[PDB]
Amino acid sequence: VAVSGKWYLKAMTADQEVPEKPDSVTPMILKAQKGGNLEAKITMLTNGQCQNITVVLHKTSEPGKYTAYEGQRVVFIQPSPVRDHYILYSEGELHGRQIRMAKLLGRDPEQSQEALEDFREFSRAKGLNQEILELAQSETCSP
Amino acid sequence: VAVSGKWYLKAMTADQEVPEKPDSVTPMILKAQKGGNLEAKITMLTNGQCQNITVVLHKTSEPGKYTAYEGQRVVFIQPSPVRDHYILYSEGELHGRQIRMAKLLGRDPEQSQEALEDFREFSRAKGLNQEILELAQSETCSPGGQ
Amino acid sequence: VAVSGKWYLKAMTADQEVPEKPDSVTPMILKAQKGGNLEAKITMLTNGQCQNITVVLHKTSEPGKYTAYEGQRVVFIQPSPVRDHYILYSEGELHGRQIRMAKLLGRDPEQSQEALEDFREFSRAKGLNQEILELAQSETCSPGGQ
Repeated sequence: VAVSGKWYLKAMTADQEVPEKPDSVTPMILKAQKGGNLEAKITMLTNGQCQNITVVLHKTSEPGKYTAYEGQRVVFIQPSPVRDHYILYSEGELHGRQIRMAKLLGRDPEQSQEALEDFREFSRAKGLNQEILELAQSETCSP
Repeated sequence: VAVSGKWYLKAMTADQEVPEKPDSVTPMILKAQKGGNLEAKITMLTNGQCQNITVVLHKTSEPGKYTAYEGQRVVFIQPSPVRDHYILYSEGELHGRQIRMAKLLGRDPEQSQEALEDFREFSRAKGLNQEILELAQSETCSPGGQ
Repeated sequence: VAVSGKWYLKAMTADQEVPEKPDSVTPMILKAQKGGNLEAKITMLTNGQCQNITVVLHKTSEPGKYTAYEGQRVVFIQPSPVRDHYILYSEGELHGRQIRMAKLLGRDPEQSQEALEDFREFSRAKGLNQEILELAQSETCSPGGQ
């Protein structure tokens, strides 16, 4: 598993308004599990509160394709042309609503203009035309 | 050395009041060199601008004892009782002035109450009896408009 | 000519403490003149005041070597190994003092870590071991109370 380890969630976009937008994010850890599954852990600062999220990504028979939220969501993990970056694209149900999302992951926290421009091209091609939000980063989350 | 690698500068105090009042700091990198020397690199955000500092720490014959600034300053690298923390203590010339400083380093950015309480005792004992500054942390420093 | 046009002064270092350190800078314009000379125009914000500088760089017979400040300074202009960046290194008199400086120029205002790391190697090799200041960028400069 190459996608294993420490990642920075640097940018996100979607097909719908996301009012669930964080104020800061901790690094994302993807832990490789039995049977090719991935456990994603991240902490988000939303409304003064540090919310710790854990999402298990269930491996399918298609490489790079995962399910989550008990099948209500399909997540595609694709490499960026730009080094040290990966793109998540997801479809299906989140919090009752049905939303398509893209997330830009990087090994490094440093902003990459090149990775962002590529993330824009990818996203707008998939018909995600909302704003691209580049997320504030913090190694820890403080109320 | 054990001290090699990535550190968070989590707290600092001094004998004077330092004009170096950062708004955030990047991690401190101590890079091992030929002959047991250390290159200390850190970046500080001050008023929209990034101060990229590099200090070569010249190994002496005394473990934990280093010089810097052409012998004009002495730096003691001392382990904390508390796990994954170190204390830097320094005496001599910095930017022309005489100043003594203590800095608390940790492998993790999470503040440790135990490490901080010990760093307070260390500081008060050494006559670095000003306020202890806990620094804002950022993995990067970017100037305004860059 | 290669150096002509719009630059961002992104980083600066020196061999002496520069107390006259800028808080913000406008872009540097290098205009090519008759006979291979260069007119450098920049505005710097220093303690609420705008320094509108025009420096004529007088071409010599040595490629990349210029004099300026009515002969009080010699300026070496080299490309950076890193793309879309240039390095100025200068020796001589500034504000009634002897001081050696390096300046990192870029076509883009966005930080390049590669250009900065290279600028450090270049500077430390010329014995400029002070902090590398990465400058805040502004299209305009306005004095306090204007």
